[PDB]
Amino acid sequence: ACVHHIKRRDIVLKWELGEGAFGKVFLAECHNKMLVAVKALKEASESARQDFQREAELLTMLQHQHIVRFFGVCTEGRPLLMVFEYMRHGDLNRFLRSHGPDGPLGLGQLLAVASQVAAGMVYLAGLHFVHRDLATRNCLVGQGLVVKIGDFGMSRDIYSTDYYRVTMLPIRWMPPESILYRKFTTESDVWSFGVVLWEIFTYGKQPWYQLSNTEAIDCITQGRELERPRACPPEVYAIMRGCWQREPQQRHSIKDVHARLQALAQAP
Amino acid sequence: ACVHHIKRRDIVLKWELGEGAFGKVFLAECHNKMLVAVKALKEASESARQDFQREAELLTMLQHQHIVRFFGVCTEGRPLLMVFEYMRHGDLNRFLRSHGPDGPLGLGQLLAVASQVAAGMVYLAGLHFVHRDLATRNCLVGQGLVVKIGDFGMSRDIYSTDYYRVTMLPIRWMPPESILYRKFTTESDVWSFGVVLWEIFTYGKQPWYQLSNTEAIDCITQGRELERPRACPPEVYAIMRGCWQREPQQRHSIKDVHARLQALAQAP
Amino acid sequence: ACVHHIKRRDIVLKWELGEGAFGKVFLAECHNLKMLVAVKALKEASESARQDFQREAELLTMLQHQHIVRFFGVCTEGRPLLMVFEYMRHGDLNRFLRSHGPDAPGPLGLGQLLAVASQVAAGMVYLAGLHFVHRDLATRNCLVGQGLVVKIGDFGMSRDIYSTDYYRVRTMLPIRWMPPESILYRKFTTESDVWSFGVVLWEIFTYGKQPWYQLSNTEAIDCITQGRELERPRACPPEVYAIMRGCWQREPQQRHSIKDVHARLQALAQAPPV
Amino acid sequence: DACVHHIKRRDIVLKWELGEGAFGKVFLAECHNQDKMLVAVKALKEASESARQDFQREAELLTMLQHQHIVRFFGVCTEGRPLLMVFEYMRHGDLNRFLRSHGPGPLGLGQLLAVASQVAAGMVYLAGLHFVHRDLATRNCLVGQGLVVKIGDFGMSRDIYSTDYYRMLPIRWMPPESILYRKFTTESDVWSFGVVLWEIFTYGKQPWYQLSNTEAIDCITQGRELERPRACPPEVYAIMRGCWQREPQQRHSIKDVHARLQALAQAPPVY
Amino acid sequence: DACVHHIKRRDIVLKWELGEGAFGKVFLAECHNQDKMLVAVKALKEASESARQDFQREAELLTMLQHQHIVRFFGVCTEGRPLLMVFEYMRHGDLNRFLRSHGPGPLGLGQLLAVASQVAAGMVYLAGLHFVHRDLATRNCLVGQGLVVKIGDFGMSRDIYSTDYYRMLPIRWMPPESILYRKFTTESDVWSFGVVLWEIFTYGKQPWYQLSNTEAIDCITQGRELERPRACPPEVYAIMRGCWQREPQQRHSIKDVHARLQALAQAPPVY
Amino acid sequence: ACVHHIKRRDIVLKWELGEGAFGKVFLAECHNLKMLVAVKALKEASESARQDFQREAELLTMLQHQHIVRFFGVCTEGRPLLMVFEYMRHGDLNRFLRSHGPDAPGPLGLGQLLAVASQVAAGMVYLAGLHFVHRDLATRNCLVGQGLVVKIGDFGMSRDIYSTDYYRVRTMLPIRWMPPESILYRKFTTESDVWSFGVVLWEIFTYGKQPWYQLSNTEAIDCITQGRELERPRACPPEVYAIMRGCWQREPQQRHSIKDVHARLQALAQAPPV
Ligand SMILES: O=C(Nc1ccc(N2CCOCC2)cc1N1CCOCC1)c1cccc(Oc2ccccc2)c1
Ligand SMILES: O=C(Nc1ccc(N2CCOCC2)cc1N1CCOCC1)c1cccc(Oc2ccccc2)c1
Ligand SMILES: O=C(Nc1ccc(N2CCOCC2)cc1N1CCOCC1)c1cccc(Oc2ccccc2)c1
Ligand SMILES: O=C(Nc1ccc(N2CCOCC2)cc1N1CCOCC1)c1cccc(Oc2ccccc2)c1
Ligand SMILES: O=C(Nc1ccc(N2CCOCC2)cc1N1CCOCC1)c1cccc(Oc2ccccc2)c1
Ligand SMILES: O=C(Nc1ccc(N2CCOCC2)cc1N1CCOCC1)c1cccc(Oc2ccccc2)c1
Ligand SMILES: [Zn+2]
Ligand SMILES: [Zn+2]
Ligand SMILES: [Zn+2]
Ligand SMILES: [Zn+2]
Ligand SMILES: [Zn+2]
Ligand SMILES: [Zn+2]
Repeated sequence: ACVHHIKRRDIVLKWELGEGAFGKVFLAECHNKMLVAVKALKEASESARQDFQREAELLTMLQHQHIVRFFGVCTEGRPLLMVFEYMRHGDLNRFLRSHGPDGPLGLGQLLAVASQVAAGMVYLAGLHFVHRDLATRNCLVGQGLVVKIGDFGMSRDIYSTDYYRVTMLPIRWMPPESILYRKFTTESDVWSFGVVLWEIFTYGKQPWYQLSNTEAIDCITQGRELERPRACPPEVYAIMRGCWQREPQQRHSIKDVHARLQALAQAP
Repeated sequence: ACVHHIKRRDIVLKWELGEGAFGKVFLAECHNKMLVAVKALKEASESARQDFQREAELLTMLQHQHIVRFFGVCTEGRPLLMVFEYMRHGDLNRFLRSHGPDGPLGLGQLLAVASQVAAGMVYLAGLHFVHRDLATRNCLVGQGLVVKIGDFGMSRDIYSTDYYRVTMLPIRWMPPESILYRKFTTESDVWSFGVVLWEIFTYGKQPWYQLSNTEAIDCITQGRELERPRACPPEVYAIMRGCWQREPQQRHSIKDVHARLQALAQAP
Repeated sequence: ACVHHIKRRDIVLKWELGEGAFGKVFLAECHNLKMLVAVKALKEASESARQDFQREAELLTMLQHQHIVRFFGVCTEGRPLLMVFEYMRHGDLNRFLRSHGPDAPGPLGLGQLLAVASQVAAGMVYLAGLHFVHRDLATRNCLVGQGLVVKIGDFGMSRDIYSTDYYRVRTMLPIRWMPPESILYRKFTTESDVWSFGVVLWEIFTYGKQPWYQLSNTEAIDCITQGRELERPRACPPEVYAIMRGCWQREPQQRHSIKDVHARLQALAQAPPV
Repeated sequence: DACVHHIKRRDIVLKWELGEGAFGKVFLAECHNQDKMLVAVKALKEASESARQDFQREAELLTMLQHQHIVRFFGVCTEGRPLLMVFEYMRHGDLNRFLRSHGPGPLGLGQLLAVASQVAAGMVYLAGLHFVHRDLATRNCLVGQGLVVKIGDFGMSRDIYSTDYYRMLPIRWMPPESILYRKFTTESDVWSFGVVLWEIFTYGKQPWYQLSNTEAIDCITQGRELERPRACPPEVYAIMRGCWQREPQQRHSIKDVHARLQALAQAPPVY
Repeated sequence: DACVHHIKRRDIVLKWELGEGAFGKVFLAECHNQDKMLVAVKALKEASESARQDFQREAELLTMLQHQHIVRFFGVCTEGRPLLMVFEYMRHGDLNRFLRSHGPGPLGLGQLLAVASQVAAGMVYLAGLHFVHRDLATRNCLVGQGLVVKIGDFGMSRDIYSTDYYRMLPIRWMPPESILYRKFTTESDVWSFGVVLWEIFTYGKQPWYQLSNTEAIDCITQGRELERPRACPPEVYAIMRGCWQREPQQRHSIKDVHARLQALAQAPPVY
Repeated sequence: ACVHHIKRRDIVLKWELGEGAFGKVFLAECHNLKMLVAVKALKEASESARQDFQREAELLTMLQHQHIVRFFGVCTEGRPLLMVFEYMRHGDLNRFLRSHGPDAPGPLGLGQLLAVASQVAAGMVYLAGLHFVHRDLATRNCLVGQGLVVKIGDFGMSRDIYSTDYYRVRTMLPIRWMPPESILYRKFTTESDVWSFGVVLWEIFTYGKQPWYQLSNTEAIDCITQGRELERPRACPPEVYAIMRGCWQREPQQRHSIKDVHARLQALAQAPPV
């Protein structure tokens, strides 16, 4: 079997970690004994099943120190199962909110986070693979402050106001061309990584929380940047400015963002 | 047969009136002897055939003095045929360009045009039917300066620069919410009718012709209106301002636009 | 041929009268059968929905009454599916009671309020006689025409338009109009519909207020299941209120028959006023 | 479908029927492949297509569940008729029939708490998984050797324990919001666990036994709680009353309830 | 498919074969339902599924065409084998075989212009419809009573008039852009009409008859025009040279060409 | 089993090497068979495309040569379809000739230019011997690895990436690389490919310029069909140019055999320089 198939029998559900409109996710033990995360899709129309096959067909091939690991799939009945490594501390947005002045985190730790996500994004960009909804909700955090990108899931249900109706679009993380022209690239993803870099250094506020979805857009579009955070070096806020270039071409490569971050994270 | 079926044999092609990527349109004579327009779709995948059935199923029911008349359809082989009344003077955008200082038209005639399109739009709005691409290219002109709305056709091919890639969207005719939020209503159609009213009173210039598709958007969005035309009364340019309200709710009803226009067109 | 089929081409839409997740409804012209009608058009149209739609035409093509909205035919020849009905110019009785109440002419007479209730009761006697059970009787679901002719305007898309009248479970149930056995047990009978009629009679005499409008759906239930009966409206004579009570007995067996309800409302209708 | 665990029919020997219903029979049987051992076999002879899909659905789910206090499921066979589901055999049967047997020798407070704790444990697992049981009662629990108690999820209880429903919903096990608004949550289950607790400490009485199905509903909704059993310490009645808050939100977690019950079980109070 | 016009096989009587090919035979036949009249019947016995769809395609198209100077098409039958297409019978056959017959009694200048005009008229209709013929020659035109000439669109010319192709493209009827860039437009047709004109005024010579298929191509592309026929007035040679501009865009419309030819036909020049 | 199948799970993508309407191409890791490869992935994948893709695997699974890019297997187990090949680190010979020409190290030696031409000719002898006809020989369609190993890197998505090298008809044909009979008649043979090779030899000796780069596609045709032969490059000794002429004879029969072309290029390769 070309894609990796895990047998249902080799899985034991332990508890629920998260819920959506299509999916649930559980902690479970896998035999052949280790813990894992299981995306159970119970809303299983053939359109949705095929989508789920296509998704597994892709993830089977991806592999990076900062892409949440995919162990495999079982379309042997219902619900449809996708199996990943368990990330013990969850999604980064809830993690930042935990571990912030509501002690906080060492500026080296905030830099290691940023760094570790940038790595993951360096992998996707060399693949010319566009993510289209990067955010701290869509990254995961494991033992030993390991961070990785936990692709999508059902974040649109969970973190509801972050998106907006039309489709549900993460407008607070999107550059203007993605908004206006609807173009999604590598360059729009960098932009979103600038917004991520903000999230990390605000210990996980919603971008423009003060503002609502329809006025949020008039801000992003009218070219107003986001404020430098208290916890934020101007060096770092330079990196953000370098992500936010109005013009996609004049924005930095995620490769260079990744180098500056990894340089700072060692030697702040 | 519930939809009106015309027999191929009862049609004789005379010449080609227009061309696209999906369709052609011909002048032909219909027996049971009169002239007509025939949309011949030769690109006939089942997805496209079904779409074409759905379209005929709808038009069979619509009927208005300012909606180009639909005589019927034949899916009896290939190419798929839709039959309409022949409009002798074509699309209004080419018509305005003909009959303008490149004599021109009596301000009563420019008002009769505007008026006659507004009627057509009054019919669609009471049906809560949203057109989504109104323009002078998408209206037609017959003997005795009769104007009607000639729904779509293949205008995206013919009048190419009027749209923009993503889908092809008539950005120069769209309000900001249609642009930004992607919402299309009755209220966005009125807005587009304001732009139409402009086209008529510029004898058919492209909105923001000076400007290109990506800067055109920064204009519409930043709330800059279009200049009052030379040939244009301020009364009329009041009607346009009343279509262009940033806020869809504060825009006029097409019913009221239609009354003011019909009032002026009698008594300028 | 068995069910009557209208041709699409014999239809000209004029405009929209009403809107729903499942259906829209237009005023149209109908050629042959020129005369006006209302067309229910369903652009939903799976096959489960396409079947239900044929099933309903198969039923409605056999019903006929002075006070059941008249059904002319159906066309399943493509999309959207079409069901053609008589046009009732003044629409749904709820919006009509609200239009024409203390909120000239002025508010309906008592005699007109009675004439309205008699005509609904009339429609409902026909259904009970077929041992047919409506399950959602309400003024929103009766229609009103020229010179105050009133008829039962069946389903449509009531759960979308008058959304706060229903409560969730994923069934949406007209809790405010339902007796205890229909809430608790989900037993819907002719006797549950008589209950609902009582609630309609209240709507009528309050120019179309939501029953227990001051209560949420959950405390609305509490009040109903506990026994609490709605207040006599300011407009409601005590003969009429007795009717409502008649319909609101807790034991289904003990409730009045729509046939009796209907003769008393007709009697009162004809009787001179105070 | 090597994925769910398949048992071969040939590796079963039916010994005798334990129980009977409208959709199932259950038999004690011997399973080859531990060369031999006893199991209980759910056999469905109804067996439409609609009913065979639900049976392969239920088994696909049960395959993944595992807990000291959820009836162990060994596997399934849909190679022909009847459809088989194989579970561990629990020697003493349903906890209701066990409680009537072992009550006025009667069971020690320590034992009744073990029983309550063991059920509660099973309910912690289901709540963990945000999985609603909807029909938790002593009759839907089974009892093994060494007073092991587990939850016995599917079967034909509505046929056997007929009067405990009304037409069919276990109204005596149900809170006002389940009865009135048809709402089932981990909160409505806790309510039912409250009643289960009552059942244990009454050695298996039907709640409101003295009232009919209609007037039962009336007391539930009107606010009226069940009476403190003779056998029930006031600490344990606190636990019952915690589960019986009218406001779902104000009702204890199963996780606390289980933690108290497990503590008391190992270190009971005087009474 | 009441839509295209169907002829019943029973209402046909085959009289004799006129012609023969790899995909067709054509017969003269009598059509009942004008109780009786002659027609030509294209009969295809090849008749794959691929080839039956193209035949119902071609007929669906021909049904809609109508012109004084396009071979009239009466209808079709795909009720079995062979597949039938029915056309008006044109008594004198292809205009090439007619031109060789009627040349050195020879035809009047007035008549040759009528011929050129009548073909041109047919080509105006196709250009009107933005419809490219791709293989316009005297052999693909037919001639009726009273020197009526029309275009005889489909058939088996490549089989009969074999040498006029190369392996198969009518390179002697084709402009440099058709040969070199495989481009067919109403412009490349006009080019071919130019050659057709040559053919008329040479009483049916093959263009470059004296050259082989390879070296023909070489003269076409190198720029070299065909010679003014003896029978061809300089006004008419102007028309030929107009159609032979190397630049498609600089080549006359068929509509002008037709207008001149029709004028000259009614009012010829001296020669 | 017949054709070799690689498992998807035995693939880790590392990054993208190239892109097209039909295909992308990644550098990957391949486990078992750890070693590097190039994976052709087609996300197009109708069935006409899915079949062509199986047909090509069925052919490529039988070819094997020192100078035909090595084919490891294919997986049709889902989307996207996968074809696994040896990784050639320095990519397509055209981009490589342009990299490493007058536009240190410095521009390739004559000996290296000859070593490159010999290796292509070598690959092309194998195809002619199978009487297989490439139809699009060009430096864009040969691949270059570690220490100047060169191989024929078949199709891919050449018509998208090197789009101006082709001309329309809706077929896209490498007009600049085609002899008269292939332009005019569309006759593609071993003899047409030898022609193309001559054009490759010119590309090689011009560090990868487009033939007739100063002419449009239509006047490029004129010049070819008229007889006009490309200029001797500044880098090209007259022995080598004689080779090109050898390949550019107008009569296919009169042209040299790739086998001869290949022995002369190998001879020159070994010969000491001036
Ligand atoms: O390991 C995963 N996720 C996880 C692990 C642990 C936890 N809790 C541990 C205890 O304290 C609270 C957090 C929560 C999550 N989730 C649930 C899914 O929503 C993203 C947060 C995981 C692994 C692979 C895929 C996966 O699916 C996703 C990924 C991102 C966003 C949504 C779903 C989740
Ligand atoms: O009557 C129709 N259209 C027409 C009539 C006449 C003419 N010419 C007459 C001679 O001087 C030039 C103009 C041109 C058109 N067209 C072609 C299609 O593009 C819209 C202009 C007609 C009728 C029904 C449907 C229809 O399809 C449309 C409608 C709008 C836009 C595009 C196609 C066209
Ligand atoms: O004729 C019908 N109905 C009508 C007539 C008129 C009007 N407006 C008149 C102007 O002031 C506002 C109301 C509204 C309706 N509707 C809309 C759909 O909601 C039922 C009321 C009609 C006739 C037969 C069937 C039918 O479908 C229904 C009926 C009731 C409820 C839902 C659908 C509607
Ligand atoms: O082992 C099982 N159950 C059992 C064991 C033993 C006995 N007897 C022991 C000796 O004195 C007489 C009773 C009775 C049962 N039943 C039969 C079905 O009614 C549930 C009690 C068993 C194991 C797994 C699943 C299963 O299916 C159920 C579970 C609950 C309710 C109904 C069926 C039964
Ligand atoms: O009536 C038709 N054609 C005809 C009439 C008569 C004659 N003879 C008349 C007496 O001296 C001998 C020749 C020959 C033809 N053919 C046969 C097929 O080769 C095209 C000339 C005719 C009518 C309609 C369609 C049709 O099919 C074609 C048309 C052009 C070329 C080939 C077939 C033929
Ligand atoms: O290994 C292969 N190819 C490669 C290796 C490396 C590189 N880059 C290295 C860094 O500097 C830029 C070039 C590029 C390619 N490509 C991309 C696809 O276009 C063929 C060149 C390869 C191996 C086998 C088959 C294959 O598919 C082809 C080959 C040629 C043309 C099209 C597809 C590619
Ligand atoms: Zn499986
Ligand atoms: Zn037809
Ligand atoms: Zn119909
Ligand atoms: Zn089996
Ligand atoms: Zn026939
Ligand atoms: Zn595979």
